[PDB]
Amino acid sequence: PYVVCRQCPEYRRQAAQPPHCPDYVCPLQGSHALCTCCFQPMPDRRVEREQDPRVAPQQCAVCLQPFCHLYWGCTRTGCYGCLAPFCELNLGDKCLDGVLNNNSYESDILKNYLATRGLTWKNMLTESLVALQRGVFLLSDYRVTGDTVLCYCCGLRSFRELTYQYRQNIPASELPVAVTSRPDCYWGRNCRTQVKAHHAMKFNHICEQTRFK
Ligand SMILES: Nc1ncnc2c1ncn2[C@@H]1O[C@H](COP(=O)(O)OP(=O)(O)O)[C@@H](O)[C@H]1O
Ligand SMILES: [Zn+2]
Ligand SMILES: [Zn+2]
Ligand SMILES: [Zn+2]
Ligand SMILES: [Zn+2]
Ligand SMILES: [Zn+2]
Repeated sequence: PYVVCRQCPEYRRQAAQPPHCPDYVCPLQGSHALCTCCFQPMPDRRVEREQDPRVAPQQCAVCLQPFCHLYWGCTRTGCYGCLAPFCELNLGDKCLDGVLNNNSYESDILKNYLATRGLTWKNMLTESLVALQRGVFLLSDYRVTGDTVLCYCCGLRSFRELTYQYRQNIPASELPVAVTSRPDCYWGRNCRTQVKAHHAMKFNHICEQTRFK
């Protein structure tokens, strides 16, 4: 397929098929990769980078998919900056929405807790990353650190896990009594019913599955 990117040479550009009417410059033997976020082509310099750290990262270190943001800046509605070190990743203004178990009731409790204390999702993440680095908090992508260069989706995934642990460590006395009065749901954090308003309000879902007595 013919591909013209931001950094392609003019002669390539003018040789593409015309429309229908009613510092880097790409080398010939080079290739392009499509940004996973904006779908636009960029020169694929990953191999080059493996032996030359001066080239900007072009992929998430977790999912290994290509993203163009660090390389030359990505632009798309919905893109907040799709590749960054975890500690600097833009998760978006609504990142607290359903951040706990995809559960709006539980998530709103955390939002209220943070707002009451003048804290941001940013403050929460910074605090969580400290716990992560000491091995107090844990991640499924267990080798991710605050310094890991990752994408929006992978960052969001780990942010949810860190945030759950953050919430877990809030003392009951620091939350409204209406929150702490609710009994634990038998099925815990993975409960399938908590996406339903009534069930979410009735039971606490910041807990683990009940197994034995
Ligand atoms: N319909 C339900 N759905 C989810 N969790 C429930 C339900 N009914 C009770 N639970 C919760 O399950 C947990 C264990 O309750 P249960 O098995 O009845 O033993 P116990 O008699 O010790 O409460 C309790 O926290 C309770 O709040
Ligand atoms: Zn190009
Ligand atoms: Zn990723
Ligand atoms: Zn992009
Ligand atoms: Zn993007
Ligand atoms: Zn439940």
